[PDB]
Amino acid sequence: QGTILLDLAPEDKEYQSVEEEMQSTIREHRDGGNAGGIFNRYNVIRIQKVVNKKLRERFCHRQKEVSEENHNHHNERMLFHGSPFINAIIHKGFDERHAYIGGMFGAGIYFAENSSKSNQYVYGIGGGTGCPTHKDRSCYICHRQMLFCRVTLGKSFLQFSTMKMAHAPPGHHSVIGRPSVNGLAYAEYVIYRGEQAYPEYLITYQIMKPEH
Ligand SMILES: CC1(C)OC(=O)N(c2ccc(-c3cnc(N)c(-c4ncccn4)c3)cc2)[C@H]1c1ccccc1
Ligand SMILES: [Zn+2]
Repeated sequence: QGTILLDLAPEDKEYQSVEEEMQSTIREHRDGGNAGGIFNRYNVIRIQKVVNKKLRERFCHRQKEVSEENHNHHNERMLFHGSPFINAIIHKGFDERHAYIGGMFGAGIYFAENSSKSNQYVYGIGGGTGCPTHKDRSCYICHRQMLFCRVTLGKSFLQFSTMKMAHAPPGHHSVIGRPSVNGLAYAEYVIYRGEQAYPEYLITYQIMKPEH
């Protein structure tokens, strides 16, 4: 009972595959690097597979209900997630009860294909006040954490804005906020049921300073 974190050896193919997806999904943001920091590569310090029997079962049960409703298509995808609550998530699983309508966000759990997008949220909306110790959004000292999870999207509802939503629209199971020239630059993937995502990998890392 409870979660078991298993370290992967950097020689393991799985490890290598998770780190390349993360390093290669780094993009520039019209941020000036304000939110997530200035860098063009990560120092992956650790990758652990999150093993939890109960969470895997809740996940598989919900995936069945979604397939039934989506013509036997659960439409699963591997996506990143960044937030100050990773440690609670890896233990109790994703919980929609901690999501609220506010700002540009609705009351759901947001995910991203670009790890640099998830990095912007590791310390809070807009990066918050940065790391706890140095209150620096571009801190190269403190260790950050993000999750590469399995996400059951089922039938997604394509929109431009994700604020104002409490649940997926009728007949749907997830919402996708898409690129608008006066809105998002990258797609946002939202679920309103924590059981629709399984935190497969726990990534410990740091952003590295641009080399001179
Ligand atoms: C914008 C937002 C909706 O995007 C997310 O993905 N958020 C989010 C909110 C809440 C959780 C969450 C999901 N499962 C949990 N188990 C816990 C959690 N458990 C115990 C104590 C504190 N948090 C929190 C995960 C993500 C929200 C978020 C809010 C603030 C900062 C970063 C992200
Ligand atoms: Zn720091």
